[PDB]
Formats: sequence, C-alpha cells, structure tokens
Amino acid sequence: VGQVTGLAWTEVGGDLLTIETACVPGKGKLTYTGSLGEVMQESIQAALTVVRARAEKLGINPDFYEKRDIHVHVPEGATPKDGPAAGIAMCTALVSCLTGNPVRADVAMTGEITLRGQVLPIGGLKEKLLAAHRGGIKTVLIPFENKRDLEEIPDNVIADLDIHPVKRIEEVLTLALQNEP
Amino acid sequence: YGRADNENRVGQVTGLAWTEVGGDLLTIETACVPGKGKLTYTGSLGEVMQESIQAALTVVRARAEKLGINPDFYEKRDIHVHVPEGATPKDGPAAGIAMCTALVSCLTGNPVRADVAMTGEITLRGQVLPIGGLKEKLLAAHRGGIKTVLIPFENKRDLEEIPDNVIADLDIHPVKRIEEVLTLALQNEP
Amino acid sequence: VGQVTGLAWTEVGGDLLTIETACVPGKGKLTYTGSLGEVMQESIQAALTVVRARAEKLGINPDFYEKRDIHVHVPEGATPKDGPAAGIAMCTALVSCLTGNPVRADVAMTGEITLRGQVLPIGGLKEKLLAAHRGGIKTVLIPFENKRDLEEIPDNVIADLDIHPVKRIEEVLTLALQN
Amino acid sequence: VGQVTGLAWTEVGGDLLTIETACVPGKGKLTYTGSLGEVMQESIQAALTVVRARAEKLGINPDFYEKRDIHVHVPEGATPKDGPAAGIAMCTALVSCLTGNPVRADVAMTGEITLRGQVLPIGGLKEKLLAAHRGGIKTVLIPFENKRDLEEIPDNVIADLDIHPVKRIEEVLTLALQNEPSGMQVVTAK
Amino acid sequence: VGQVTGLAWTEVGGDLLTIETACVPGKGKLTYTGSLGEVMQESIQAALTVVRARAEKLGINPDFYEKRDIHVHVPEGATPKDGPAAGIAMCTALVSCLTGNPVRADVAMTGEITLRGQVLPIGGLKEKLLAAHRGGIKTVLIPFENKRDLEEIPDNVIADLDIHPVKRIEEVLTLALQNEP
Amino acid sequence: VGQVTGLAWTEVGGDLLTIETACVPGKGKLTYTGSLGEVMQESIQAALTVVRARAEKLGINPDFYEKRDIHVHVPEGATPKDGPAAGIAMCTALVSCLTGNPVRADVAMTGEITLRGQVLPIGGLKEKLLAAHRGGIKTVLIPFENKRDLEEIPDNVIADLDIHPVKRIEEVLTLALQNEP
Repeated sequence: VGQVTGLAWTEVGGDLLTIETACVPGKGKLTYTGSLGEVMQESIQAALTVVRARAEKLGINPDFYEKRDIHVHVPEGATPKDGPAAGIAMCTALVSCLTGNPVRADVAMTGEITLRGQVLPIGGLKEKLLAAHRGGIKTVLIPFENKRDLEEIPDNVIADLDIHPVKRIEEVLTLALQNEP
Repeated sequence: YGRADNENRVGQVTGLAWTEVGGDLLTIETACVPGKGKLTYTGSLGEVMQESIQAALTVVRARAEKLGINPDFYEKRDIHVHVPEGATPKDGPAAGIAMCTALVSCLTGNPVRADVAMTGEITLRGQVLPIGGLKEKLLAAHRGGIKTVLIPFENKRDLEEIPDNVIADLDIHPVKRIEEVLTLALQNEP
Repeated sequence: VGQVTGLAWTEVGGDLLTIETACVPGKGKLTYTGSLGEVMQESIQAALTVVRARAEKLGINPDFYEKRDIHVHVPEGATPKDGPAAGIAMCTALVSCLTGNPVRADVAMTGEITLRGQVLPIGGLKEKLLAAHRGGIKTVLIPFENKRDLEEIPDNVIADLDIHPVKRIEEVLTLALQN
Repeated sequence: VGQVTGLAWTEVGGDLLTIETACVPGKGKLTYTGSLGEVMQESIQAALTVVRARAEKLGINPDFYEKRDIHVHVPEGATPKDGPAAGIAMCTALVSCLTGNPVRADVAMTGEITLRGQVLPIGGLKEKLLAAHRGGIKTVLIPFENKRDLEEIPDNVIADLDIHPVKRIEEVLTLALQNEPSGMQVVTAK
Repeated sequence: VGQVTGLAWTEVGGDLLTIETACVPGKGKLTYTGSLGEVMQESIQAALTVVRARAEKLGINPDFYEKRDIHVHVPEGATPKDGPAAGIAMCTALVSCLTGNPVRADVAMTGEITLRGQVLPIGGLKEKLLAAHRGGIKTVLIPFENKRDLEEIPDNVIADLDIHPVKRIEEVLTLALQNEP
Repeated sequence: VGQVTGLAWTEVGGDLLTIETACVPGKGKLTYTGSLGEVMQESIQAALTVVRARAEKLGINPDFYEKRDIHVHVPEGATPKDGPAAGIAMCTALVSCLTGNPVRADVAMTGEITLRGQVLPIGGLKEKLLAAHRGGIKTVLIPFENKRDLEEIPDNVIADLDIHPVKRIEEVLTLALQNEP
C-alpha cells in the first residue's frame, strides 16, 4: 500500500528504486524527498495530476487535496536519482496509498507518464531489467515502445522476468494493484 | 479508471517549438483539476517558455466570459501545464498559441482537431507574433504526418524557403490573432 | 488589456516595445514577464504604485486590487529588456487597463517614472527615437530634461515625429489616453 | 509627504538620495526598490520596525496599517545604492506617508537607525556634506557622534549648511517633518 | 524528553550527535537547524511523516500537527552535519517529544529511516562506534545489515558495547524509550 | 528592555554586540537583520523556540506569536557577524521584549544555547572578554564549560570582571533580567 518498485536512473548502485508514499492528516502540502533531481521531481507532479484528474473514478475523494498531506520519499536518501523513468511507479504508489489498494508483490515498472495517462518509452532498459532480476522481480511492466530494446537483452535475464509492454496507465493500475482500482 | 475523466480535464494540442535538439513537434498537455487557483508547469521548460505559459493563461482568463468560461473559474481549480518529453530541454515562445488553445479546449470542453499543429508567440492582446526556425518546424510537422499548420501571419515570407513538396503537402494557415487560432483548431465554434 | 508602445532598452533589435497589462479576477497578485532585467521589473512596481496611489482620481475604486490579479508582459517575450525607461508606458497601460479607456495607437513614449508621478530623463534617446521612427510612430513623448538631447537626433527623424516633452504622468495620460 | 532627501552611498554620481514612500491600500505588504543593496534593504526593515513599535505615539492605527501596502522607492532606479546611512531618512519618509505629514524640503539627513530609536554615526561625511552642498540643501542632520568629523570639512561647506547633530529618531522627526509627530500639544502658562 | 543521542556524519567525521526536538503552539510548521546538509534535512522530513502516519498507534493525537509547530535542532550550531544516519534518532526524538516518553540516557543509535519504518544500513560505522565508546555510551542501536561491519571495528571497543542490530522503528522505540509505548 | 549586550564573532573579530529585539502587532513573522551569517540566524530561531517552549512559565501568552511579529536586529547593520555565541543573548533579549522586563545594562553574556535551555561552550573567549572589559561591562555571563578557558586570559582583565559561569538559560534569565523573569 503506497510502496512500488520502480526502475529509474541512479547515480550509483541499482537502477531499482522503492517508492514510498504517505498520506497523513494535513493541509494539502506535497513533499518529495530522496535526493530527487528536477526531472524526477517533475514526474511526481505529473503523476499526482493524473491521479487528481481521475480521482472520482479511482474511488479517491476528489477533495483529498485539502485535508491530507502527501509525502513521496525514495530511499536510499543520499543516493541521487533523476530522469522520468519512475513516473508510472509514482502514479501507482499514489493511487495505492490514497485508496489503500496494495501493490502486487513481485511487480516492478519503468516508464515516463504523461498527463493524459500514456506511458512513454525510457532509456537504459538493459540495466533496468538487470536490477529487476537481481532484486528478484518476477513481473516487469515496461513502455510499449521499449520493446525494440528487448532484443539486446541476455537470454538468462528475460527468461526469468515476465515483461509486460504497456501503452497506458490503466493497464498499469490493473497489472500492479492487488484489488479492483 | 477515469481515462474519460482524464480526457475532459486535460487539453492536448500539437505545438511546434524549440527543443534542445531543434524545433520539433510537441504535445502540450494542460490539466484543469479540482484545486485553489494554483499553476504548475513542468517539462524541462526554459524560462522564456514558462513565461509563455503564464501569458497564454492570462489570455484565457481575460477572455473567459467570451469563450463561455466562468470568469471565476480559477477560484476552484488548479492548472498543470506539462510538455513531454520530460527530460528534453525546451524553450522559447513558439508554443504560446498551442498553450492558449489547450487551455480553451480543456476549460470549455471543446476538443482539439486531430491533424492540426500550430506555432506562434502569443501576446496578452491576442496577437500572434512571428517565430524563428520555421523550416525546421514545418519539416517536423511534415514528417509527423500533420496536414494543417497554423503559423503567425508575419511568417509568410519564410515559406519561400520551405521545400515545395512539404508546402504542397501542408495545409498552412497564416493567423494574425488568437480568435482565428481557436476557430481553426477546435472542433466547435468558440 | 492595456497596450502602450514604449521606448526602452533591449539587448537585441530595436528599442521599441509593447507594454501589455491585464487585470483579471483573482486574489491581488502581480505577475510580470518579458525577459525583464531587475531594473525594469522594479519600474513595473513603481508604475503600479503610482496608479494605486491615484486610484480614486483616475476613476478607479482604490480597493480594486483586492479581488483581481494583474499581469504585465513585455513582448517580444524572448528579447532581454532592462532599464527604467518603459516606466511611463507601464503607468499608462495600467491606467488604461484599470479604466478601460484605450490608448492612442499612434503614440509611443519613453521615461523613468517616480512614485510622485514625475518623469525622469533616460539614456539613448537617439536609439529609441530611431526605433519609434522605423516603427511608424507619429507622436513620441519624452522626458523634459531630455529636451537638450534632441539636438543630436537626425533632422529627418525630428521632422517625421511629433515629440512632446513631458514632466509628469498627468501630461502623459492626457496625451496618451484617447479620452 | 513621503519624500525625504538622504545622504548615503551610491555607486555613481552623488551620495545624495531622494527617498520615496507610498502608503496605498493593501493587505500590509512592504516593497523596496531602487537597486538597493542588502544592507540598505535591512536598514529599511529596521526603520519600519521603529515606526511600528511607536505607532500609538505617532498616532498610527495598527488597524489602518494592516489594510495598507507600503512601497519605498529610491530613484534613479538604475543606480546602485547601499549602506545603513539612509536609515533615519527611511524612518522619516515612512512616518510621512503613513501620517500624511510632509517633510521639510530644504532638509537632508544621514545616519544609521537602531530599533531603540538611536542614531549611530556614519562614514564618508565629507562626501555626504559635499553632496548636499551641491543640492542647495540648507539643513543637514547628522549623528551627534559625527560632530568630530565636522572639523575636517571646509568651513565654506560648513557655513552654507545648517547642521544639526542628532542623537535619536524622535529629534529627527520633529526637525524634518512639518507638523508635530509625537503626542498631543499642550499649552502651559506660568 | 525530546532528546536523542544519534551517531551521524559531521564535518570531523561520524560523531556523538544530540538530536533535539521541540513542539510548541503554531500552525503546522517545521523548522530544522544545526548547519544540516540537505540529505540530513530530508531525513528529518521522513522521520516526521513516520510519526504523523502512526500518531494514533503511538498514542499521539492524529491531528496534533494542526495547531502546533515543530523545531528539530542538532547542536552544535556551527558544526556542519549531513547524511541519513540520524533518521531513527530524529523519529525517536519526535516520538518521545510528542508523547512525553523520556529517552534512555544509556542509548545512542544510528540508522536511516524509510517511511515504512525500516532501518537501512549506514556507512562509517567504525567512526560512529568509536565515538559512542569515547562518550560513555553503554547501549548502541545499529541497523541490522550493519552487523558484518562490526568485524572491522576493534574488538576491545565492540566488547565494551551493548550493541543491538535493529530492523524496524518499533524495535528502536522499544529499546530507546524509558517506558513501554 | 529588548536590548542585550552579547559577545560573539564579527568581521573585525569576537566583539561586543548590542542585540535589539522588537515585538509589534503582527501575524507571526520573524525578521532578522544586522548582516548576520546563517549560523547566527539559526541561533535566533533556536532562542525563539526556547522562549516559545517555556512561554507560559514566563508570563507570556502562549498564543503570542500568531498575533505578533518579532524583529531581532544587531547593529551595526553593515558589520558582518556570525556564529552561535550570541544565543543566550538572543534568548534573553527575546524574553525581555516579550515580557517587559528590562535587561541590566551592565551585563554582557556569551554562550551557545540549545533547544533544551542548556548553555554550550564557545570559542575565542579571550577576545570576547577583552571586549566586555574595555566596553565597561561589570558582570559577564559565560558558559559553565568555558571556565577552563579563563586561564589563557590576562589576570588584570579577569580580576576586573564579575564572571558568572552558567549551565542553563534559567540561570541566565535570573542574573540578567531586572525583575523576576
């Protein structure tokens, strides 16, 4: 619940990230921490807007923005992270936490989100899937246009991962959340 | 999962503007969701491009009653303007009319025409100013399969330089003012 | 939306500008854009303060700003601008804007404004007036102390132009507002 | 009302300042413009605090103050100015706009202000007094601890200037303002 | 109450840090001072959200932050500090403060906190435990994954210490709080 | 009232400081001027929190802040000052102006304050004391652990001064304030 394995860029160490999101009694503030670069901070804003746009249909109270504060933290806190690859992870974690819909266990996702809910292709796919296997992720959700980059990946890697090329965020919410979103 | 709700709250217009790697097609997304009058803008946007967004929103706010929008709309709403792709640096004023069009579309629920792209600097007075790098821009729209391009009236001189087959392919409309831009690009009449 | 042709310093192109001012329903915010240097940003503040101090006399309710937002823009948006010389153009635009009393479109103006409504001299009167000339401007308002500078300006530019030297903002508004 | 001549530091031209203050309707905001360095800005914030702390005595209603905005401007706006030396001038001008008590025109002043209302010595008095001499200023207030430095100033410059060494801000206000700023005027007879 | 010895990175290396927290009347603000670097400041934010998400459980009024301000200060004022290692100490200090549950005097602690309450390993454990030894610290709490780092710290130093490898914040608070929460 | 002589570092050196505070009708803003470095700024924020924490005990209306503004100013405005050694001086000036308890003019004071009200040791004690001596200060309050530092100072200087080594801010307030706090 509000905890998603995303695959995004890091300055050092694995391109696998745990995204945590908390919704606590507040005034409507948005905090985001974890040594996050601007492009990544912007992806959180984009993902939160997607959620705000769909709130009624997502079973969220559309006026949650006023009586709750949301903190998005990505450990390890001192490791620099950046890029837009965690966007769909950001959205899923927010939907989970605002709803209480637990995220599925062995699932990771990579992909850039747009405000309309399309999933955009990302970079360094090969290194991302490598952090997926070496973190023991069974299912990896990827952007449809990144299918081109699947042919460059070792057979050992792919064989163990269940990779789902996805086009839209509604596919992501279905494949990642435990319950009906 | 609100895909429909997502559609009616996020405007979407294809713009021709400057990016780190040259003038290019951009999708300008503008969301208007429940809020308190805030404005967010994201997309690795330079400062000139951030100022064009504020200019475009001011055009809508000033003309809200005339576009069938509540003048007190901004009191109960937040607005997020996002320009993909998120890690690509973009700057400049050439997406101004696309930004204006996106806000009008979203706030009036008047969908934007498919095969239309636009380039132009907007002013608070509603006039469209000429932009630079038209060739590159039109070349992008052509390769992307756009049929109709709105350009600023004073960029007519710049069409001589465009390859003939690209000009022949494109339905190019020199516009002087925003009213023309909105009429040509939206599905309904504002 | 107020609209006044100013003559002010720019990094590229002519020293001619359009000052735009909007005043929409809001919360009392001021926004200013136009690739503005800080000196020019401060001149927008000084200009708005002049109008706000003279709200009642100008036919404006002094509590107008309570429930409205103001945006000052200076196209062309990508052109770096700076200096205090668009001060009276900004004051005029705001006055025009808050009153809905249009500005004469055949007028341009240059000058630094003070909180007391005084118009102070500016630099590069020549570059500015050449620009007003190349731009088809018929009438040009300049500061009073700038009269001694018109000697260094081309006789043909002086001949084409209707130059009115001014001391205060009330002269500017009389000459610039159509009503 | 809201116009005091100060003597402080400027990058170019004279060390003389024409300080302007407007008190227009507002929500209690303070603006300070005129290309002012940080020390000078901080000197403006100390001057306003002084006014606020003595509001009842200066007969300023805190309720009136909170429904007003204040703008301190020091033209010419493009000239860099800095230092604490305009503090008593700022405090004078601020009392002025807030009370509509105009400042005597032949009067300039130099000195650092303290929250306690005391007037601290400044530097470059020779420069400052040379400035006011060039402006036909006849009355120049200076901090009492600066009297020592009057000696090294040309007796020609001294003569033409009516110099009042001052110890507190309360003296400053009574000297440079038109009416009596603090308190009720009572008449006694022997 | 409102005070915890943490071991965290400072200019002169890992050292004995006194984390202080205050809670006073206000309107929901958060102040942090002590020449703190940004990662260390971000750790304070994560520590607070932990407490805010768990208020009722800790016996804190869920809406405590409504009419109250929080100041977290790390003396000595002039000494630059940074890193995520003081995070379980911030959280403990906040819990102590908001509950009036005194922190034990014999306990120093080091560890990165995540919003979910896990304690992540830190670096420079040697310097930190060598500082707790010189300051008369009996009991030291360290992250569970830091256990193998003990092997690089002089045995005469470790033998003198009551070392507790912890995994979750609930362990940290039980061991560190004078009373039983 | 609201004036305290403190001893701290200035660009010329550890010198004599006249610390002013003002409390006027406002909305809860703190302003601090005097060409202060950020360590000095943080000392003010800590000192104010100390006063806010102990508000009711001091006679102060605990809601005082949401209704008033505070300006702390340290002339001379153009002279750069920094560090934490004016902390207890900040705290006293703040207690002074908020309570209307005039400070004794003849007392200087130096020492880093903590959120707990404890007085921490400072540096350049000699320079600080040479100031107070030539400043005509009769009584000087110094941190308790700074007693050792008295021996690197001329005996003629120290013999002229009534030095009070303090441990806590409550000691500071009784010695420096005119009346019962």
